[PDB]
Amino acid sequence: NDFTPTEASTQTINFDERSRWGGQLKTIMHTNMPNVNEYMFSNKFKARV
Amino acid sequence: EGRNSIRYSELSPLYDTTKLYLVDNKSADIASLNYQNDHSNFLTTVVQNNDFTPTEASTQTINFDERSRWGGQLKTIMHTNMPNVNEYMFSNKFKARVMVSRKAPEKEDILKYEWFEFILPEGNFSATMTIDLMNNAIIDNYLEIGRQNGVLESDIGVKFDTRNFRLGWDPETKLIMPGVYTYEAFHPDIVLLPGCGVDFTESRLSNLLGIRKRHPFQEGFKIMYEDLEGGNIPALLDVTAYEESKKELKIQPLEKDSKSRSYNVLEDKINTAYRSWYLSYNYGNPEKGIRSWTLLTTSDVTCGAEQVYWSLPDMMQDPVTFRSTRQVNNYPVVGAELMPVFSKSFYNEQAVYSQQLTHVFNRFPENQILIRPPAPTITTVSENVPALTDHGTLPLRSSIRGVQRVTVTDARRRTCPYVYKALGIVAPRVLSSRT
Amino acid sequence: EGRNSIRYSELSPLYDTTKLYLVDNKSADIASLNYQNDHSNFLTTVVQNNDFTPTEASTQTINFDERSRWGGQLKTIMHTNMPNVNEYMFSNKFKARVMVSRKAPEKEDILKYEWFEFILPEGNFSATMTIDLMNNAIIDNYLEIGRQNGVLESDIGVKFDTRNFRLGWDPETKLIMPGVYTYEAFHPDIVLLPGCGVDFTESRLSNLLGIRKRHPFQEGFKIMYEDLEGGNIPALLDVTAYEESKKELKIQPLEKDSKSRSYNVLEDKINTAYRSWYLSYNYGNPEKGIRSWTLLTTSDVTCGAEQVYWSLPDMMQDPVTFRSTRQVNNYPVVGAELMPVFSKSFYNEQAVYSQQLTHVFNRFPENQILIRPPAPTITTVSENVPALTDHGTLPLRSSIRGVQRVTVTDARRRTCPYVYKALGIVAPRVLSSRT
Repeated sequence: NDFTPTEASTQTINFDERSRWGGQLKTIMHTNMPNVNEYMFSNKFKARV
Repeated sequence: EGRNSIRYSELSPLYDTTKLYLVDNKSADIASLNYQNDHSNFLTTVVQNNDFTPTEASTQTINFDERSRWGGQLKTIMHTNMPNVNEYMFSNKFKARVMVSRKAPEKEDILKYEWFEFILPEGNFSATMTIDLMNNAIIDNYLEIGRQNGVLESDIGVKFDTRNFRLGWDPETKLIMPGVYTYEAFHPDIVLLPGCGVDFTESRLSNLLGIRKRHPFQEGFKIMYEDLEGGNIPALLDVTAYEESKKELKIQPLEKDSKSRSYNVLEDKINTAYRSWYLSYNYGNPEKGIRSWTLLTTSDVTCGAEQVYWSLPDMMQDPVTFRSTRQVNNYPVVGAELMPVFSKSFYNEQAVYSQQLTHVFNRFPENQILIRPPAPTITTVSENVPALTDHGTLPLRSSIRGVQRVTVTDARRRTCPYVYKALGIVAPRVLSSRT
Repeated sequence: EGRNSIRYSELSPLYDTTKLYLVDNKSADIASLNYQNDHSNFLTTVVQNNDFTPTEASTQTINFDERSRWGGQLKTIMHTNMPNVNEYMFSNKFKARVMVSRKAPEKEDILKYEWFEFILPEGNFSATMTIDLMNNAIIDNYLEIGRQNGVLESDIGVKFDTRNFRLGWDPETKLIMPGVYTYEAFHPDIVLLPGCGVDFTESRLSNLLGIRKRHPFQEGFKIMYEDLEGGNIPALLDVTAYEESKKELKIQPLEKDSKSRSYNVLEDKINTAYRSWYLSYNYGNPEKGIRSWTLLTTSDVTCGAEQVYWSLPDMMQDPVTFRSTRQVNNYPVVGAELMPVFSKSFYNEQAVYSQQLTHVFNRFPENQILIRPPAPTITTVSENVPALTDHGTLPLRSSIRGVQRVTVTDARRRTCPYVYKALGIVAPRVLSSRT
């Protein structure tokens, strides 16, 4: 918060060459989707009558 | 040798020293880069080529040879135009408590009082004209409010003067024997009536008046009538009814000035109700008196010396303890200087006193307390002088972009609008190795 | 290389030179650190961060790399406001022995004498106004005591003048032929009567008067009537009763000034009892006379040049022979300078002499000895000029705390209350190795 995000976009973090680096990744995620919806194709079917 | 090259991107390399120029009035930069800024926060090109527009120059670089540590000697030219009195420096305002609404009961002449916070014009003035404007600022509010209510001309509340009201004070008569006060200027002074006062907090004109505090770092500055113990102005002698016994002694004071204007004489016939700062400072009790917490000094028409800070945050490395940022509020500092402001003095013969027309700065010519103050024989005025300054050598950045930001700030970290010239010259040299 | 790093406690290290600033008007320091001190003994932060309060900064450190010896070039800015006449510098007092109680016997008019130690007001004045105030200081005590007893106006005892009382002195008449003394100023002068004297010990106004000692380092300075052998002022000619024989010679002196005031003429008719310093210095016996132990010099309106001492006892190492201490009485000295005080001169045409009203500085206008002195054609006045000073390079301490003490002192090791600006800049560089 001395820098705006635009200004931050030009900045860099530099991991020392002469070494190969790796990163362990952890994630948190939380959803809200309903059972029946159009996105997942779960509100339609066909029938001959 | 070897670790001393200076390389532009397509031209012959130089070696071991050059110059860099930071001028502010190149046409191409006037047109494109600088449209919404001023001479104190500007943006210039370090490339002098005119094969390239400044936009194109912004992508170019000057490269000082790694394997060496470089430093730059900095010289500056600066010229200003600021007036003595202005709003930017808080030098055109002050506060005062005065009287309003002198009406009779329904004991004797109940009175109301309040503060008003006056303002005066803007310009570059001597230290005599300033006093006159400060008096007119009060007379105008008098004509605005107190004239239409029941306040009189003999009871105003505040005046600024230059006289010593104790010369000619035989200590058997206990009065002013010539029947008139001395028309000579010694040092400026405040005079007050009961229930009134002055406040120079968030102001600067106290330095012009030569009044200062013994502990400047506390809160602020306020003088009231109840702090001037010992500064009562003595009354005059009644010379008009004096020769009638001298042609067996008639020693009474005066009361009026031939215009039905009271002198605020007290129940006794030795002194008046007007108090004064100079008298209480010189003649009153030094322990239990205002001398214990105030101080007499010379008048400074410049209204205080103040410093400036230079910043070049794309060429120089940040000095110790400074953070890197991109806010104009706090860039890093590469040099400090004083405002190029100086007092100059002049002799004022005048050979003529008490000229009297109805001049606006002498509205009350008959009264010896409300008369226009006398002028000093030494006049003082502020002037701007161009400043040539060497700031020493600072470390440089290894790579230098073609477009640079130049900034000048005041103590409170605000850009000064009264800079209209700012030139910069930088001379790089090797300082050490990194091998 | 390697032994050239500059490390703050959490930020990128610099190398081989930086700057440090020592300003006195940062808001956070005004509020907290500096509440009971002034601009000459103040306390400031060397950290410019505003993530930290100054209290928090006091625990932080700047660390200059051990394995090297560092030194700092010091530059200073300073601006003052002190008046010419003041109590701080012992420039508003002097002593004089005068006469009181002229009563007849019960042989001729027994007389008493004593010392009084006068005082005069405070302000910044020219060298003419100062003389007038010094005269009024004596006239006031006259009106206080001697007027009510039997002392007359023709026998005061002391006066300060500027005239040469020997022009127009035909050595056949042995008197002043024009019947009047020359109204031109040459150099200031003391005039005395018997039994009276002046003492400028523990005072400074002797330098304003241009009178000095040939051996200044002894005890003090005292002039008495019995040391002015040869300075008797000649009497005037009686022109009033001169044309009665010239229309056979009438050459008598005058006795009165048309106001029943004796000239203190002696038994002979060639000279008076008033003595004078200038006459005894120029016309008397140079061996057995006051010229043997006094000296004539120019007037110095500044009342003497005096030096100041800077101290920074948390940044610099102590120079040789100085002890380490924490008393404001004697800190170590890092720089010496002169008070920024300068005389300025002006021309005074005036084209008008002997104006005569009953002006307070001319109470005795008819008498040619007690008349107001004439003014020089060259006026002189004191002024304050800001001082820019380089003090050289001094050794630094390896570790520097974030809060620093800044002190200015006079010769007698007292803080000057007439400093209202003090800026400091320090530029560290490597001087040697310790490896």
